[PDB]
Amino acid sequence: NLYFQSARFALTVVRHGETRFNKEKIIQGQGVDEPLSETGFKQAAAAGIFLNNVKFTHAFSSDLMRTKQTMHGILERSKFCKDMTVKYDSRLRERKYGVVEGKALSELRAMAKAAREECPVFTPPGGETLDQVKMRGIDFFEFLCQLILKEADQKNCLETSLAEIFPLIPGLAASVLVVSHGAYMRSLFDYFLTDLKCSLPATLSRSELMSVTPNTGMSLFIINFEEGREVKPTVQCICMNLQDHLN
Repeated sequence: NLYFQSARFALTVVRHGETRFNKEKIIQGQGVDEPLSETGFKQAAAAGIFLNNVKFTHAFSSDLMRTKQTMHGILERSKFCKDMTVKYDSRLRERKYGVVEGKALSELRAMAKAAREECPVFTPPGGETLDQVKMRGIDFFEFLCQLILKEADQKNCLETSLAEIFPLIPGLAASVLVVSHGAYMRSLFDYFLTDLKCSLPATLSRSELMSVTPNTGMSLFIINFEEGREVKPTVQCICMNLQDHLN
């Protein structure tokens, strides 16, 4: 195992913009790869303007259209990151809903009720469990942490640009932008809170974190590693589900 010096990096996580199915409350996991609606494109543009002076260092997106288009909407309006290479990662994809993909939410709830279970725990045929989704979050996050530590090893500005628009000892090694999906995000955020014991702002309830993700809702975390080998990070949640770009 590799020895690293102390390190800190920022992680901004943004849900994709609205699609036709989001508007109509139709389940959308890994079914139809539906693009943004015109409202979704507007939200992505607004988010891009909100973030235009942020100096991101890395960009990752789910390999679904709705997230790819949102990432595009954001980067095309960036002062510094227009030309940034986006990495597309299937680990960031939405929870699978199997045979209820493309059905009304009410059909999933009825199926749950019939199974003597409750949503979101209930998993339909062909769908993923909450723990399976979280495991994809853990996998991606560990991947990201190793990536950043190794890059820092192989080699104010980032923090100041974040502090401009977000409620904020080693200078930030990186500022990562991730565009993903509501259920996946909720499970990742649950990993950060329940498992990594992340700190929460005074304005953020535990209930917010576990249910609730608006289209283009933004969350910022600072990830902190002490020096050493195989170090468990600590996490500070700066904001969650920010929608200041939408009013």
